[PDB]
Amino acid sequence: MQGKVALEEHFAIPETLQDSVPGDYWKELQHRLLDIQDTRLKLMDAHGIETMILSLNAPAVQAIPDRRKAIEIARRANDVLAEECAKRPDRFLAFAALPLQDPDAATEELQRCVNDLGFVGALVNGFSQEGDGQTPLYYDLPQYRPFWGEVEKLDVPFYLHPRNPLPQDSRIYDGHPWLLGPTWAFAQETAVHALRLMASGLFDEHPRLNIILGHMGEGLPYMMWRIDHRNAWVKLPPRYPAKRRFMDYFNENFHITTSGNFRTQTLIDAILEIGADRILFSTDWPFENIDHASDWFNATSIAEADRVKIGRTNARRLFKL
Amino acid sequence: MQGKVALEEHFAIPETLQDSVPGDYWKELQHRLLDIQDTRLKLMDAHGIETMILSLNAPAVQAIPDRRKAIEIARRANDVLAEECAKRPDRFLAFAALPLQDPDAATEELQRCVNDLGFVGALVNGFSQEGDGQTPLYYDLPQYRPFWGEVEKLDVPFYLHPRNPLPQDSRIYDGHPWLLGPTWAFAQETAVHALRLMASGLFDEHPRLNIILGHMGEGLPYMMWRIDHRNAWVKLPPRYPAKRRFMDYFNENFHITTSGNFRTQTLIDAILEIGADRILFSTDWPFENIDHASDWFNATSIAEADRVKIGRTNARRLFKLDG
Amino acid sequence: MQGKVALEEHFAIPETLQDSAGFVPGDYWKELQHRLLDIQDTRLKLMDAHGIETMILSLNAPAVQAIPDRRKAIEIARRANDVLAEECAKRPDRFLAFAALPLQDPDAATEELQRCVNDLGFVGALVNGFSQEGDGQTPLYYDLPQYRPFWGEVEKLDVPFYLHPRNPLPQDSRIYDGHPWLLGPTWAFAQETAVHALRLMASGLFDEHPRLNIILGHMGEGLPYMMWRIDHRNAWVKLPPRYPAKRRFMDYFNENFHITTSGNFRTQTLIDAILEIGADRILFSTDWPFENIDHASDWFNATSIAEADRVKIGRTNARRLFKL
Amino acid sequence: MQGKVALEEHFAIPETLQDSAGFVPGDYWKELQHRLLDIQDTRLKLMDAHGIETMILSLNAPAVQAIPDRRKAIEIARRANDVLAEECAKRPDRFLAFAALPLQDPDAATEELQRCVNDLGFVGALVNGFSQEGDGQTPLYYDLPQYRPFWGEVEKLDVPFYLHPRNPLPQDSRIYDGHPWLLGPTWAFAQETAVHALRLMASGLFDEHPRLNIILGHMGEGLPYMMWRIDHRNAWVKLPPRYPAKRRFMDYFNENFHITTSGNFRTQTLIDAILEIGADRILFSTDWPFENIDHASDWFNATSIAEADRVKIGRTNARRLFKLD
Ligand SMILES: [Zn+2]
Ligand SMILES: [Zn+2]
Ligand SMILES: [Zn+2]
Ligand SMILES: [Zn+2]
Repeated sequence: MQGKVALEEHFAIPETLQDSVPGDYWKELQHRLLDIQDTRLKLMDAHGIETMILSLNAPAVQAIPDRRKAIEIARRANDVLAEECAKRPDRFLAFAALPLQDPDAATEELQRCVNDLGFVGALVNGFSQEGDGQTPLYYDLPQYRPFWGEVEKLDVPFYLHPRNPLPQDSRIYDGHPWLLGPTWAFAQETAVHALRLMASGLFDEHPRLNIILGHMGEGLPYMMWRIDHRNAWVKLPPRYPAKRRFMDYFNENFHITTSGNFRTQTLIDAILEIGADRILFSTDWPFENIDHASDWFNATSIAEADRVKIGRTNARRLFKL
Repeated sequence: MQGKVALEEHFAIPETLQDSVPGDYWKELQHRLLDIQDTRLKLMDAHGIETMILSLNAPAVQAIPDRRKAIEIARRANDVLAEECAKRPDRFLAFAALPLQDPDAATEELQRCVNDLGFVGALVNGFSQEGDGQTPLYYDLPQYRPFWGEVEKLDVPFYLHPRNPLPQDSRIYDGHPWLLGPTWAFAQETAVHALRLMASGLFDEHPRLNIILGHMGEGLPYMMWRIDHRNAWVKLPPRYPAKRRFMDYFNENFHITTSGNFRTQTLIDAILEIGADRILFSTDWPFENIDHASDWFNATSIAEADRVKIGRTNARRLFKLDG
Repeated sequence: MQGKVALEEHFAIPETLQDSAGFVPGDYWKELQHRLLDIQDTRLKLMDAHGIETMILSLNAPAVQAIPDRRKAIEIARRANDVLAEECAKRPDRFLAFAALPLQDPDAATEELQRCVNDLGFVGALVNGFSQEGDGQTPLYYDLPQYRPFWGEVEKLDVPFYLHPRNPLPQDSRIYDGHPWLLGPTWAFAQETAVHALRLMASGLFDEHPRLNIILGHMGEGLPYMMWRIDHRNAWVKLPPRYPAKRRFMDYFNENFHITTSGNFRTQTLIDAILEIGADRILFSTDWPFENIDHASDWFNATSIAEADRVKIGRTNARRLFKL
Repeated sequence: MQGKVALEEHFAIPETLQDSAGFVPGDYWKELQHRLLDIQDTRLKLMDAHGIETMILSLNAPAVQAIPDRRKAIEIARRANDVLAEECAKRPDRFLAFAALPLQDPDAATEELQRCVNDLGFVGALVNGFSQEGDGQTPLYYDLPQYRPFWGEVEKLDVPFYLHPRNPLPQDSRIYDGHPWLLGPTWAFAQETAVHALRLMASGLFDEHPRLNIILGHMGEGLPYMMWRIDHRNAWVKLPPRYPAKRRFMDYFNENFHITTSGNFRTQTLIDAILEIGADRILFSTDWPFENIDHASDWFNATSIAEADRVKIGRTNARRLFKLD
């Protein structure tokens, strides 16, 4: 399939490189993160990707406790991204990096990126760190409501990307560093953060919000029924502030991508849960090979009509292209 | 379907009853947990369940920090269960409650339950608490290897059941108590505990072990591919002690049940990931209605041959009930 | 789900009533007749109780397609269409109509479709497979040359064509000899309709008229499950197909066809279809009165698909297709 | 996956070679002829390269079923079976055999099956649909009364019967008139075989002989997808079916049939079949030489199913069915 749109495609600036074992693989990953116009573009041309929506790596800004520095790095990453997109505006679009440890500053930067730089959304690596940085700040909190109101006003999607939990909140993984990151920790952290947004009633207040999750929903589709229906015999209204069910907000305010989850069985389950209209192709490059993502997607067992929607038209519609 | 086997069916004793909002629902749940020979049996007769493998509620013994007390309560709960099953041996089987905060005591009690009481396995509610009870004790730790060796020798399954993480290990849920328990926390806690067992190399050392997970695998099937294959271009071997991949241990040493997860889409995904031969019917009664579980299972969209296997024969084979 | 659209819902006129006599055993015949003749009463009450807002009505089978005499066929089609228009006018907010066509006379059929669409406001046509004409001993399929003008008009009017089943003629039914239970909905209906559909595709009809929309009931008459094989059998042979059409069967099926859930309330079948043709081309339907409306609706309300797709398959796909 | 078992793998003898002519034009015909006549060389090299340990061989089609003269049919069947036995003996560790049967003569077919199984060690029979006999203008289906003794012997010998496709006679193919491209594997093969299978079911054959094992290729010739409708159409009518069988079509399909992946390398189709008949009754097969072995193997190695089921469908279901353990 040609003309695909991919939207969990990362790059980095020297300031955030460290954020992402020594040897040839680490050297290659660094090269990939810094490259946009050469290797990346050639792979897009060879693997049917017309549009790549770029985003800064992780944890990047979300791991910068000093709001002053976080704002600085965010603006810097966004300016660099704007310059890179300008080189091939027919192929590259961008997601804004935001200094959410400072709600007002984040709202202002999103406005600048969207209104002045033409960015089409925001990508944030989970909770923010601020001050001593020992407290994970989730976006369902009160201080972020004004921000969400602006996101809805600008009407651009918010990509809730993973990050690892803080050490004090990672004891279950002690002795197992191999369970951190994309193996598992990333999914748990992101899935719960998403559930917090839903449970808080954020989508009752701002029903037009569009949230995007990668890695096929971080496991949510498979357990969505249970999330709402567990202990069904108990006919008492849910205790959370949100007015409806989790499945309602997931079905109406979320979209998921195939980033780093090239599994047909997983895609089929998602198609039967959230629907093909809300699944988007993505690769997670440079952490995943573009050819791996594309070759899998070209052959996965779905209707050709859905391969076109998931690979291209769903995204073009979502980002008003 | 008649003649089903259900194996995540709970009961409680006064001592552990408290482990399980005020009103009529709370009163009903308590009654259900204390009943075995009446209400429960009538529902089994009405909903095609021939065999029910019983287990104590949660967290129960795993939440008793004092080793002596934990050993006492486990003992009491197992003796009570043994007596209840003896009243109707053709309908009730039992899972042992174990005081794992004391590895040796736990091994001794499992042998006692299996060899002397005829129990067919063990059910443990996640990590154990001991001493000050502020440290979650996972079973992949070195001190539990002798125990696992005995489990394999006795050749009985180990049901790794959920429990909530300790407060200091649940900040991500702060302000959202509705995310604890069956809504989500139970799955994360159990899924990771299972992955720790796999990564530790436990199944290389004891390959004949049979581990059971409820709630359709606590989310594992859907993300299993990613667990091993993420960043596939990096051809460097994983650094965990285990010699093979997570999918290998999941496919070879685990079985999942339908407890509290009556969703056809989820069952189809599991069938295409772990296979119908490793999926077992279960309800999670009394936390779930038996009729809800049975009615869903009778109509779910699978082959009739698989409905027979998942509903009865997989369990009969696993617990050697045909000989 | 409320607000559903159903489009394989039948009725009969006195002149075609007996055609359904063999569909059900005795004792049930009286009830089936009542169902076929009723449009405004029981039918509407079932629609209100089972979340159906719009019902696109069609004459029963084989009806017009089994009338060998051209003059008579044209007469019955016009009468059936006039009656249907009268019935729809009584409850225009709930009933729409498919035209009955005397295709044993191409020109007349073309004229009648135009009348139904332009003057009566019908939204498409429903035809029970091949036509019989003259001695009526030869099945007339619509891929034949004489029907090209007709298809051009269908495309011009831009209304869908529902290719409904009918049993093959006795001389073309020997494989079922001694097994009358295999005729009809059990199996014969599907084979007859599936192949007729393939004949249309292979003939190149959709190369000539790419905007045509064909609808098949009973979840595609078995086509989705075997579609890959239909094109890819003997794939090692790198030679072009031998039929007139320029492309593959899957292309025409994916681009010119839609299938309904009529009389095939099976979740596994629906999942396969979703993974082959896609939810955007699957439509809810019941096959009332040959199938119970409650059976169709209750199954559809609980089938294992995404809620977004339940809305599309149950309502929006049809509203989009019929420009409602 | 290595160690697979494939069971819809054909060959031909000079006497039946022309039956496969019409299929491919030129050059491809030369290649197909080579493939059909070869058993020990190219075929074996492909098995070694594509993880196939066991290949259960069968004569091509329609072959014996299209020989109306009883004596000639018996002769050709015996000749094909003797050649097959000789070929299998060259490499018994890799090749097994299905018997060709002269069913236009029930007693003769019964005797030949006994000879093949008891004396030649064949593991089953493969028949290309209905038989032609005498004037050959009437399709002879195996649900007919005269074949009951034969079926009783099949059950006694306890070997599977592979009901393979064939095209219907011209007078029974008018629906395909003008569309020769719809005959054969494109569609006609499936319709012919699916209905023949339903006739066996409806006749009550499996009530009388419940231990029979029937095998269908091409993923069941379309049956799984429409199985619910076959039994449940017009469900509101609460009256029993009119056929002689005591139970439902789905019951006989579930209990007496097995389907193979021959010439139907489609994951969606396999998933539907897994959710209808179950992975325990699906078997890997290729339909070589009409289909490429690498096409079948490559698809099966990557299809979206549980690894445990890949092992069963690719090898253990067959080994259990043919008692190879
Ligand atoms: Zn990423
Ligand atoms: Zn439980
Ligand atoms: Zn109909
Ligand atoms: Zn074949």
